[PDB]
Amino acid sequence: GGLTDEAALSCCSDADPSTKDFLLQQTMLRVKDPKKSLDFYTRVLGMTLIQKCDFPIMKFSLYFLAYEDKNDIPKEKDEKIAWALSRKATLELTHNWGTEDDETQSYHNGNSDPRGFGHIGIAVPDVYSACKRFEELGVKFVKKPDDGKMKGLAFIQDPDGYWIEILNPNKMATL
Amino acid sequence: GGLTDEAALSCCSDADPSTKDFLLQQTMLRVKDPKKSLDFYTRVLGMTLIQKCDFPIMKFSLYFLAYEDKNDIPKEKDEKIAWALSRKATLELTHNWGTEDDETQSYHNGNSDPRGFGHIGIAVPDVYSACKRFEELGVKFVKKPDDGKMKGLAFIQDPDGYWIEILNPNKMATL
Ligand SMILES: CS(=O)(=O)Nc1cc(NS(C)(=O)=O)cc(-c2cc(-c3ccccc3)cc(=O)n2O)c1
Ligand SMILES: CS(=O)(=O)Nc1cc(NS(C)(=O)=O)cc(-c2cc(-c3ccccc3)cc(=O)n2O)c1
Ligand SMILES: [Zn+2]
Ligand SMILES: [Zn+2]
Repeated sequence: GGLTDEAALSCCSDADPSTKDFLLQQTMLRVKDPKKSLDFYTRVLGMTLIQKCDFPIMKFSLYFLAYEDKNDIPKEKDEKIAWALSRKATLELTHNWGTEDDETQSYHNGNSDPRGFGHIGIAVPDVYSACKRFEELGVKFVKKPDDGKMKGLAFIQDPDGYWIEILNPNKMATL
Repeated sequence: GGLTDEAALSCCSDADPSTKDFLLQQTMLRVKDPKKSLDFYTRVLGMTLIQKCDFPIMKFSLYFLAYEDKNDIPKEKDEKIAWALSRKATLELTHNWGTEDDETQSYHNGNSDPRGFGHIGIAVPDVYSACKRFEELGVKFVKKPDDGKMKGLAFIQDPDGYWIEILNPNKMATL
């Protein structure tokens, strides 16, 4: 069975003062091809590339994507890193160099064995108009808004096959 | 081997106005034992349980954790879900009923084959003092701040073994 509301609450503690000012900053996903992923997250989902970091010795790049106004990106290099890495709710895309040329390589989306991570989710004003546009742009759907039991909730996928929930918090079905 | 800054920006499109109110709302992780996870995220990391959702027919519960003040959680039941699911940067923890009692069962953290998801990251005022507390609390580390390729950043793990990065944005430029 599931936990009762009371049982859940008994497992929770109040925020220790040392965790003052902690924020949830990033979620990292590995991406096979950064060209494809950048196009998807910026053109399809409307996110902005706020920081790109390269590490030539270690042969990887990090791309930080966020719902931020491109005009708020600082001009100076050091000021830019501090700003981008202090934004709430960023997506960190990791490019291990060479993966895009390896035909036998792909990443795993966590939705088949072995499972773990499931999805990121984007809150939108209207699930139907958002998905209508996704269809016109040829986006791959795991679940269209009105497919199955739960109406008004969708799952799409990115170029690596990671699932992205599309939800309207104002129009969630009753529990 | 990686993209140039210019090549990267050439794959970026400006955010479509139809996307202007979109926000990155949630990252979903499956959890074996919700009691242990709730303890970790609230007591260790200082998050707040902002919404619990139970689905008795589908035999799962969702736990939404965020860095929010519990006083901002609305009184009205329908107003609550709309508030909780419109917060940026939440963690959705999924309990599939029965996993806590099954010895053969565990989730996969994405950092060994097959890889995909990597981590969530928490921005903190002071990586070293946060980690000193984590050690005191018996937290399992993947990377202590002064270990590994880069100093000043840490990785810890949650009860399921999911990796959590601990970073101070204001010192990232100088690592
Ligand atoms: C719409 S569905 O039932 O066919 N699929 C679905 C699946 C999952 N996760 S799971 C059990 O790992 O597969 C969560 C949800 C889900 C429900 C809800 C939700 C919350 C409150 C009311 C109604 C739905 C929020 C949310 O973020 N997610 O991901 C939906
Ligand atoms: C510090 S370490 O090299 O020993 N570990 C480490 C590992 C990874 N991921 S990866 C390529 O999958 O192994 C990212 C980072 C990392 C660096 C940075 C970063 C950004 C700007 C300046 C310095 C570090 C940000 C970030 O979010 N992450 O995750 C650090
Ligand atoms: Zn990271
Ligand atoms: Zn979800």
